[PDB]
Amino acid sequence: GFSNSNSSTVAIDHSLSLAGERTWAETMGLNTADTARLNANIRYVNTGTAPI
Amino acid sequence: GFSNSNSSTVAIDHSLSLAGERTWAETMGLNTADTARLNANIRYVNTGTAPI
Repeated sequence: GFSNSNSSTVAIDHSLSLAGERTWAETMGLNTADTARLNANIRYVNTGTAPI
Repeated sequence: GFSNSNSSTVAIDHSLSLAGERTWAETMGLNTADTARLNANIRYVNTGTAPI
């Protein structure tokens, strides 16, 4: 048997898409030369004999 | 044999997608003119004879 065939398919598509996104982000910047700041709590004591 | 034919396919799709993402990032900024800061620890010595 010898069979001959020829087809032609014509198509079309429509589409929707609803994309909802919630993004959480956190960042911690630092400078190695200026990491900390200081503060002293100090008093002055006179154990002498004359005031200054 | 002589066969004609004719088809028509009608289709529809619905879809969901749940995309969860965790992103890690790291950054190191630098300025070539201001790379380093200095600090000296020094003392003063008097080997002389009069005070100053």
